[PDB]
Amino acid sequence: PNFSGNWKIIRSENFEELLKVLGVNVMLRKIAVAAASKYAVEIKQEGDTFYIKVSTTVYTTEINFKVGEEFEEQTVDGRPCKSLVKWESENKMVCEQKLLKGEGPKTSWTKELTNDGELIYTMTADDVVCTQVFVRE
Repeated sequence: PNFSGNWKIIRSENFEELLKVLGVNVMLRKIAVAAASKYAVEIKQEGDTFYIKVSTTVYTTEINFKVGEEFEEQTVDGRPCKSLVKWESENKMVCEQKLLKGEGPKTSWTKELTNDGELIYTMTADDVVCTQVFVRE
């Protein structure tokens, strides 16, 4: 497959429940949900190498990685972590994360290209999975 493209969000589910696990107070959670409802994903994929830019109205971040090679990013709620992406099938990848300091919930994320042309992104913290769905722009 090829994940490359400009992706716009059409669904975002269980995001407040995720942020609750991470301690975020309710008012910041509501404002974060609103921000998540808007955001966009740009992917450039060359073989097993990915460049991913995620942006909302006032914030943007770039993620660079090669499948199977450890890299550093930040957890969903902002703490720096070591990450490692592996394929689970032709069109889906899974990222496991480990905190660089302290402890927290077990966090991870997945990205999947469906046969109907959707991009599905999930973020997990313990038992709580947030699911977001995108379509090409």
